[PDB]
Amino acid sequence: EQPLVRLRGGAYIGEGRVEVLKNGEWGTVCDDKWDLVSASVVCRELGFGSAKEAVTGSRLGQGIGPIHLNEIQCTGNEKSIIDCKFNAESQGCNHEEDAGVRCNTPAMGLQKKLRLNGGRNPYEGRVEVLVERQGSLVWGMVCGQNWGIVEAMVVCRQLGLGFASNAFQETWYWHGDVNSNKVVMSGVKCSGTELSLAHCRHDGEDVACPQGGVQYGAGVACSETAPDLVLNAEMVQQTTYLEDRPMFLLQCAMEENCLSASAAQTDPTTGYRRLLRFSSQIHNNGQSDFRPKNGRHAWIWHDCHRHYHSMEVFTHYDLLNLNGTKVAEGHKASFCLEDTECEGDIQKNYECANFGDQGITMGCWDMYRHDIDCQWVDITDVPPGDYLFQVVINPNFEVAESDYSNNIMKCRSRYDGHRIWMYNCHIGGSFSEETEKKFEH
Ligand SMILES: *[C@@H]1O[C@H](CO)[C@@H](O)[C@H](O)[C@H]1NC(C)=O
Ligand SMILES: [Ca+2]
Ligand SMILES: [Zn+2]
Repeated sequence: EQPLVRLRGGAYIGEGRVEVLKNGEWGTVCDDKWDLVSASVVCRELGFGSAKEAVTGSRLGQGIGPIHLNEIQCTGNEKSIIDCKFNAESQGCNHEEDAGVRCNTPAMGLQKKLRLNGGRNPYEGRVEVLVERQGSLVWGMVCGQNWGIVEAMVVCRQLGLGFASNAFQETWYWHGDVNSNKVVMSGVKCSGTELSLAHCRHDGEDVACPQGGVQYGAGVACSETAPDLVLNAEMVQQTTYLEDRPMFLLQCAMEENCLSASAAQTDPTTGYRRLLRFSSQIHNNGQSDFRPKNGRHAWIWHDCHRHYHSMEVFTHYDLLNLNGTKVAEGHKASFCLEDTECEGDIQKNYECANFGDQGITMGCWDMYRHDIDCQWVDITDVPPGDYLFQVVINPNFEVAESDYSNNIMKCRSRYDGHRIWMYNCHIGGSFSEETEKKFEH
């Protein structure tokens, strides 16, 4: 069956921004006359107790797109928040008033088979797991090989410390209490939704770990907040065009690797690249600032843009066959991360200009306009046809977010050979499943 309401953002199951399925599109509810009784109608609909809290003002993060409901006024007797009386004009409403709930839910009371060990912070440590070894109950560690944010998220969730902020593959700097210095779990990969590290895929007590620095064990760092990046779909829709650019203006772009491979043999003096340009306006809609993983030492000067780029692979840009295999070669752009404009009265902070600190503030967005170099897919080699355009933000889960189900954007693309039409542009998971089907057929 298809649910008509869901929670996004927010760390604990049963907590988050209320979003509702209306006209095949998910969309938020404005917080005017948001009340506890209505809130607890969504808590009951999702099968938890009832609202501790009727959260207002997007405190658990913002949405983008349609604000569907407004001034909800449930009686308390409705089987679903889509039955309560509501005011359908949200015009005075924006996405700093997206409502949210904190439902009463059971806490699985205490954790005894998993712990964080070492470190001065309750919120971080090497992750250790209780096992049985030769009769004794001992604490061992987890293989660090391919230990990422997603697994880290499952640990922090299981331990009740909110989100993951970091994951570590090799930890040698953490002391703690006596262990066994022996890897005890390994090969762990989590989907993200698991309720305990052990419920992810892992090999069992046959714990193949490599021999190296990854044998010390994975650690996490957890936080009660996290950023949430979203691409602005309406805008790649409004800003898309073709340009065939003489090669003599793409000298910079060539060396910074912004062209597909055929460009090597394209005539500098006389040649084209056909460039599908567009604007990437990435919002930070989560609960804290988005920040690059590394400090200044790792940032790399972008010759074309003439500023430092703190994230070497911020996006995947691709044009795809309808089956899903790339028809273009696509690109892995790198990004200066700054606040170009903010919502409402929020104050711009991060700036790239003078080796400035980089990041995207809560409530702001970072816009890489269509005319800037590398905002394209090179399409010189691509024949006319019926394709899917896709943009993935933060594609390798390199920096922690409160939601990765929204980091993908797809448009249907009809290419004449002479012009292109981008339509049905949207954030994956913003449509109903049936409707998400009709967009590929
Ligand atoms: C679909 O992808 C497959 C790759 O297995 C490719 O062979 C085929 O040409 C694609 N279909 C079309 C018509 O683009
Ligand atoms: Ca996101
Ligand atoms: Zn840049």
